[PDB]
Amino acid sequence: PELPEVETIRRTLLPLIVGKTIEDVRIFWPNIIRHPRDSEAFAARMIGQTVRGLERRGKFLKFLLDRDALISHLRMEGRYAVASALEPLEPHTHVVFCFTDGSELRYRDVRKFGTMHVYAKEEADRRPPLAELGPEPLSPAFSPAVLAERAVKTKRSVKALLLDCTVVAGFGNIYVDESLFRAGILPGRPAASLSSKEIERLHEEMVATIGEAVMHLYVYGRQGNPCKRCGTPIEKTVVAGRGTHYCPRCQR
DNA sequence: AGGTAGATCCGGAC
DNA sequence: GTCCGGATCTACC
Ligand SMILES: [Zn+2]
Repeated sequence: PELPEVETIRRTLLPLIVGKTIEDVRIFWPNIIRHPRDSEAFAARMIGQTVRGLERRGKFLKFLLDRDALISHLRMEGRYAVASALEPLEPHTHVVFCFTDGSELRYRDVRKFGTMHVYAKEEADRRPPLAELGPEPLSPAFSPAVLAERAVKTKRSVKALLLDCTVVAGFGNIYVDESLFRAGILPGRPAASLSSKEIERLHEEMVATIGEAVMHLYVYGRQGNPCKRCGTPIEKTVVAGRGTHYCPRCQR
């Protein structure tokens, strides 16, 4: 899921688990657990804590418990659900948190790409995976100025810059391509080649694009179809190592 | 010193 | 087999 969906999960999941106390933690794919490295220590420390809140930073969900924070990333296909311990488990369930009330928070992920880190709360923001996370795209801390500073100092493409989690938090591939199209900027453009007028326009389109979503598509996945604004066929290439879509006529 | 590219994980799809 | 992907983490200057 992308940032908008993660924000929806955060909002909808909180009420389904707030106030429940963990009685057991079962792990069926140890590799999801990144800290503590030992999945048995991860399970043991969570036992007995009550869920007090659920926040989001970028695409990471931060579960707040009594003493610890559990930081989770669903990557492309992870998903959470709350259900009864009496019912059979859905396929690909790799981590289950069993609550004292007989309900469970289940983590499912066909690809097994997601990650979980648990740290004492006061420490989570200073450790991986949250440590060097950049500003939320919809916050005043993400400004044209901040984008300009980062763009000027690198030799990488504008796309590579926007995908960098230390530049802006959790702005995905789809939003990068749609934002560049709305701003009229080619994805393969060196970040340092953007003018301040372009940087400002890029910043505004990033905010409206992700803002509209959190609250169809022009180019993402529309390879070979006509551009919705000019009819020119949308092209797809590899930029910054990822599938990249753009209109050759409208983006410069 | 520290940017930055390359490697990495995993299992559907084509 | 091959491709693909977020955010590390490793290694090359
Ligand atoms: Zn166009």
